[PDB]
Amino acid sequence: TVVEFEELRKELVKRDSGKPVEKIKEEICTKSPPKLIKEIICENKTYADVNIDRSRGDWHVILYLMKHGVTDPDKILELLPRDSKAKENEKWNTQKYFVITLSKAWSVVKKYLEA
DNA sequence: CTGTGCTCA
Repeated sequence: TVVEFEELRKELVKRDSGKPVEKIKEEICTKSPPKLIKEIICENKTYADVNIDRSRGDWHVILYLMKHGVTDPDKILELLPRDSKAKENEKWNTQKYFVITLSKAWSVVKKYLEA
């Protein structure tokens, strides 16, 4: 388990553009992104304004941000979402969930790059 | 130290 996590850690750092997420957010918001991505990231609203499940709200945007052809764990955390389960800081569950979203999202994105 | 999934069924 932990050995395979370190191998994916080097695969995720390889996919990093080296740029801060605040620039990637503008490169996506200027391209009229999908309705869910546009109203949550490209607008001042949040998951509370669309009443979407917080578990899915994080997962839907993490899939699309990584599908942009670039990935890095720090992008998801520096996006500073207001209702994400990765930032509740109430317990260690936020750290275990943060690895789950990046692990499963990259499995799908890598499958779409390896074709 | 303790869960959390995809678009389109």
